[PDB]
Amino acid sequence: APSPEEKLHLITRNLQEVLGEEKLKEILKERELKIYWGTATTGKPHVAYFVPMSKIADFLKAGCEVTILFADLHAYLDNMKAPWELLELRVSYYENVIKAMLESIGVPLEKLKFIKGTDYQLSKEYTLDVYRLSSVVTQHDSKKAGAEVVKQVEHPLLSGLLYPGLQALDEEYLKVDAQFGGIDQRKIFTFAEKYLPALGYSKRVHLMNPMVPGLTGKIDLLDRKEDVKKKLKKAFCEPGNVENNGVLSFIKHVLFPLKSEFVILRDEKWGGNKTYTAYVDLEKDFAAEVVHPGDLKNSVEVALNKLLDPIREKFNTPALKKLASAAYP
Amino acid sequence: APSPEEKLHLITRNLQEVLGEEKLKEILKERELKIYWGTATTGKPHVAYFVPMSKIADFLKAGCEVTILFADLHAYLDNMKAPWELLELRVSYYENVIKAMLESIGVPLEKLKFIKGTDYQLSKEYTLDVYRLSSVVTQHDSKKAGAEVVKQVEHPLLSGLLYPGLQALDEEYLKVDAQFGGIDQRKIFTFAEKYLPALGYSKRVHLMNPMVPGLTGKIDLLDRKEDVKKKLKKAFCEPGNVENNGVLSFIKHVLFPLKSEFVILRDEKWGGNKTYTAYVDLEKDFAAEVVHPGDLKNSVEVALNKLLDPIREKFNTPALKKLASAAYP
Ligand SMILES: N[C@@H](Cc1ccc(O)cc1)C(=O)O
Ligand SMILES: N[C@@H](Cc1ccc(O)cc1)C(=O)O
Ligand SMILES: [K+]
Ligand SMILES: [K+]
Ligand SMILES: [K+]
Ligand SMILES: [K+]
Repeated sequence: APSPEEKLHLITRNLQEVLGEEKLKEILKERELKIYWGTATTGKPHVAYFVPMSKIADFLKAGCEVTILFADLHAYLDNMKAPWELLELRVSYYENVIKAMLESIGVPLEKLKFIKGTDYQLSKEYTLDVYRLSSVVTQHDSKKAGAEVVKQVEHPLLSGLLYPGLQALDEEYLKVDAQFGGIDQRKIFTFAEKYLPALGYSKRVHLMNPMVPGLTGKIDLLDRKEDVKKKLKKAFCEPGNVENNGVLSFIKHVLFPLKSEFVILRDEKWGGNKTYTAYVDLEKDFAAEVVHPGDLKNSVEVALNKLLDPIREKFNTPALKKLASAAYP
Repeated sequence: APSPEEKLHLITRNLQEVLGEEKLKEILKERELKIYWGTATTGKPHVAYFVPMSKIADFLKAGCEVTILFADLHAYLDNMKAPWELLELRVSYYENVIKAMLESIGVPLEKLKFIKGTDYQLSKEYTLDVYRLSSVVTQHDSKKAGAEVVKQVEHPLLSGLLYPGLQALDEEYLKVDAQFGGIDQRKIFTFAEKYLPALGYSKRVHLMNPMVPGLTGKIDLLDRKEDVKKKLKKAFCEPGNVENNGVLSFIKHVLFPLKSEFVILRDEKWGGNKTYTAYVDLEKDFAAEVVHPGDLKNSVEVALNKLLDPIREKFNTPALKKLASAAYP
């Protein structure tokens, strides 16, 4: 209530790939899994963040101890997306917006830990492990590890090479069993599995989501009803096409796991509303062309405005506007 | 007593190159120069260390505030010449041996500051400047800067790229006006002159010695009379050749600045002893072949045993043997 097998299924459902199944099952047989997710405090979170937030939700339902890392320094090291004062402001926008998302999807916040990188990444023992790690890692391996993650520019900065080793050490200093992120990470993840043990630390389990296409190709978490509508009307959803369909993906990765069902809103003329209890059923009806793109979008629009409603409320304070504007000028 | 002009001459004599003459003279017009020298606590110091020690001696005679940096972390980052426990032991061998050298040449120790890198290089603000610097420096520039200094290996380690930026930041954290080292450094020095100002810190004066050939091509600071003799008898000193002559170089860079003269020990049959008050005079007599290699070596041998005598005494304790043996097993 839940058994280790129900835990495993909740944690790993919808992932593209699990590294470390063997240790993962060892742990779940005995105790709760410790896991984190990291986000560099970079650009404004948009509705696509509900994809990783839905997995965090599943981790909590499974009994996991979840940490969220606001990787402020990593934002700095990644070709200075975020500068030195103006990192701290984005940290608070990210903390606020992320907690409102999770509240909105009904995730208990109370056993979720939020930490920011500069709470621990400038400490002496951490900094010492960074040098230690620098003495066994090649520029080659460090460069290879960040290829998909750090912005690739004409003359690579030294910070870009540091970035992967810090993300690996994060696993140890957050004292987790596992890290969850997108499949893009994978080379950083495999990097951490190889080098952490050279520092005498255990390799971690790694859980990778697919790169899920976006709803519009961005819809902002604070956008008005009216802009959600207009952004959706532009959204690309081809009749009968179940590949490369950001609308269907949003349903699969966010709306189904939320209530374990999805309601298509459809006029009586075409069958009336239908409630699907599994994604594969909706997909089949869409391929068969008995769910129209316009009905699919409207069913997502309704459900998405339900998600965004609280968030827009909370952030309808003048301090939060100050924060938003200050954070992104 | 000394004027700024006598100061400048003492500080810059025998150098191959001065960067920053303009600021250097500005400072000496008003106050004492702050300067350091750094040595990675790597292999056992040998008699060739008297070359940089003679310049440190001149810096003190000039009124300079001199810092000596025992760069323990740099020893680690430089392809792990020195490991983690066994760094600290070498630091104390280096501190002991260096102070005995300076005592031996009559340098007052009392206004010389000794510091080791790990006293300050793991601190938070230092570590933050390391990331800061990493965000403006390219792998390319950092790699280019260490080419002559860090051991170049088949697959370069990330630590090798860090090494130059740390040596630059050292200038700021030691609060010096200037750094003295060998000409090999030069690319690290020019690196520091370019990037320190991008962190909002001033560029420093840089003072570079030539790469002086060695006495035997090593003579250890603790070698017995008898091994100094045998090592010298092998030493290469071609008749009439004043280039590439480690014996003459040792005289020019160590023995002349020590007493401002040098005594050639020579039998009456060939003129008897002669006292030279300038290097250029000795050089001329050697080119002319009226100072023989065997007399040149014996004159150096005598003077060198005078240098090493105290040092061998001091280190004739069982703790110091313990230290030596422990440091180099
Ligand atoms: N690399 C992650 C962010 C992150 C940073 C540090 C970590 O420890 C973990 C994750 C991303 O691209 O989104
Ligand atoms: N690079 C110097 C050692 C050193 C290290 C750090 C410094 O800040 C200065 C000097 C050498 O090759 O001998
Ligand atoms: K981000
Ligand atoms: K990013
Ligand atoms: K050295
Ligand atoms: K060395």
